[PDB]
Amino acid sequence: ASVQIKMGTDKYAPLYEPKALSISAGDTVEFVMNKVGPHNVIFDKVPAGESAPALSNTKLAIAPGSFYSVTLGTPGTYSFYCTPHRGAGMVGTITVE
Ligand SMILES: [Cu+]
Repeated sequence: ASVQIKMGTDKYAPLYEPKALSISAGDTVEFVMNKVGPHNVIFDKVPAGESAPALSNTKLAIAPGSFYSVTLGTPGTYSFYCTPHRGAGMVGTITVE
């Protein structure tokens, strides 16, 4: 089902929430900015099927509200991270079963 990726916790902690995310081939994964911005989508790498090193948008959306959404299909576990909040420990995952 349609899911969303929140960047930042109510604990002023810059982390991807939910830390883990699962979906099916054909589902969508939204992305909104919680706090401790800015943020952005900087995937780590995905298995054959998709293009992790492509979807990565360096369009640091300063304006808080809701970055954008994107649909997937390629089955497997996708990994990403926050370009800025890289050391802060802001990484997550996305499954497309
Ligand atoms: Cu972040």
